[PDB]
Amino acid sequence: GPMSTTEVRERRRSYLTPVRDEESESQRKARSRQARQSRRSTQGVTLTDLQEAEKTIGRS
Repeated sequence: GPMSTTEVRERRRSYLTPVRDEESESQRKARSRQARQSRRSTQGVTLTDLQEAEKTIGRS
């Protein structure tokens, strides 16, 4: 008869049926990675450090 794998196969492929998100997610990351790396590279900028310091937070 038919195979049961066809059920987990189609459901497993849907996880990324629309790759459109994989393209925008990879593009937005490459822009922020190279952008933040260029800013901190030239210097601290006294601006990007404020955002990173708030995200890192300091607890005990």
